[PDB]
Amino acid sequence: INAIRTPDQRFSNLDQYPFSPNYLDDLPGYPGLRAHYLDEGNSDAEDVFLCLHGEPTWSYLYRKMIPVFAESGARVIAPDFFGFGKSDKPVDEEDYTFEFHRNFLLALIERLDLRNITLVVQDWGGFLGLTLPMADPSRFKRLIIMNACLMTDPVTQPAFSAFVTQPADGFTAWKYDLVTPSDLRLDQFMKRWAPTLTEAEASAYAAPFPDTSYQAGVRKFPKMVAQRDQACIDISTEAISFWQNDWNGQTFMAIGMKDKLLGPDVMYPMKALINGCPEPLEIADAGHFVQEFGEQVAREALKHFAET
Repeated sequence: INAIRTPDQRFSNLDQYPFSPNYLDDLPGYPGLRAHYLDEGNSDAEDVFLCLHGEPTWSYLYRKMIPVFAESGARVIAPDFFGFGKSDKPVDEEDYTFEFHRNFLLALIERLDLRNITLVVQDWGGFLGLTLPMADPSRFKRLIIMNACLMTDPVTQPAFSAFVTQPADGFTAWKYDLVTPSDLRLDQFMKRWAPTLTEAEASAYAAPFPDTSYQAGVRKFPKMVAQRDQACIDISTEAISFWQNDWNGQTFMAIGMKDKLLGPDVMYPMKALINGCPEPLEIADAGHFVQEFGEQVAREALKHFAET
């Protein structure tokens, strides 16, 4: 597995990321690759919030949510996918697959022996994260879901495929923005798709990527939304049955109402598939990256769980 590592100095000037690095080595199926994860709050806590990022972000996306979860007395784990953040980065797009990313998550959960998990998901964090509990249901207790769905086939859930082609300024534009430029500047991309970001914050999304050779993982993600392999279809379809029939944990859903990708059109169908999912918190002004209203969401989720 040909991979490269982002030099440490890229992360020297980060804004509002005071969180210390932790690393995992020799995960099964990932020889030679080192993964970065945050591990915050009481290490001996009973509850763990497992926060999974998506495209084209990293654990930085959860910077506003982590302190809220930590202050409630829980442990918080926020891994960077291989190809992202401070994790090692395979150089060939062909190495990135649904299974590559999924099995990594499973290996990390097992290695850290995470239990009493509150799964917190958005975007690819959800497409992958939502398929984890069925593999080891006894480890998972709660779900916080922000703009996410399952990557099933278009016949099974047309809502989880339609967004790919309409509106033009939605996933079509998103994918175009990510896969076409020779010089992909994620600070500019993130300022576009998360317009509340300051330049300091936006710069943190470019930090992992000195140049295009570090971005194979970034390029591959949208191609996997557009073209879903058989493993992805199968696993995502199995997950539907889990959420509908097997899940009996507590759920909190938050929707970025202005999201052109995975807004109400996608999230209401998703709500219906999750047994016991309450009415969603509708954030009227939020877009795809619901986490930029992250403090609010984390605080409201905690209240909801404490209240029921």
